[PDB]
Amino acid sequence: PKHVLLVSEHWDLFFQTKELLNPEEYRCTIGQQYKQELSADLVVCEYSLLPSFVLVLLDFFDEETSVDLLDRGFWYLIRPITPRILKSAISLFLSQ
Amino acid sequence: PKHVLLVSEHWDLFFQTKELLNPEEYRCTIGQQYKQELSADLVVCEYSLLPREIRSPFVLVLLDFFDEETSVDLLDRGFWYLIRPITPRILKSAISLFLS
Ligand code: NA
Ligand code: NA
Repeated sequence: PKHVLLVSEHWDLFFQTKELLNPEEYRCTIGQQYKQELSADLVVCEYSLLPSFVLVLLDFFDEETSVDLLDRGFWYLIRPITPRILKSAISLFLSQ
Repeated sequence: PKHVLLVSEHWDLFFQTKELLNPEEYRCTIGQQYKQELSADLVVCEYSLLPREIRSPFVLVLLDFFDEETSVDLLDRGFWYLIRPITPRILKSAISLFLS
């Protein structure tokens, strides 16, 4: 099982997403801070909490923010997001 | 070099993006309709020009608006997307992200 670390202040979205992922293919850890101490195949992380592969969650679009994330090698999703969207992005990313 | 196919009815964004790409690393083609015909490393396609029946088996789809079902549908078909607003800098960095 691929290891997925999900970092955010709030956890509803992430709990629901975890319930949606196949438990034989993905194992989730949830945090309120990006602990670079934890090994993970993919980190999903709120932008405000950003210090492996990382998918960044943004509240709003901003060109310079977006350009910098992509140059650093991070894909991003801009709100609004749903558990189904986040589950599908995690699957797509890990399978690719 | 990598091959990027660009499918759109409004070519200005794409024109400006090619100008920013290093021509020794990337060769571009731009069209108004989606051709499975061409082999490319990455396809950037406007959603309105994306055939409904296709999926993969890189494709980046460009959306005007957010719609949840549409976003879930694209990701399940194996396509990443970008919602507007979009700029040439954003497009260039995305292309490089995928192909690096
Ligand atoms: Na499921
Ligand atoms: Na699960």
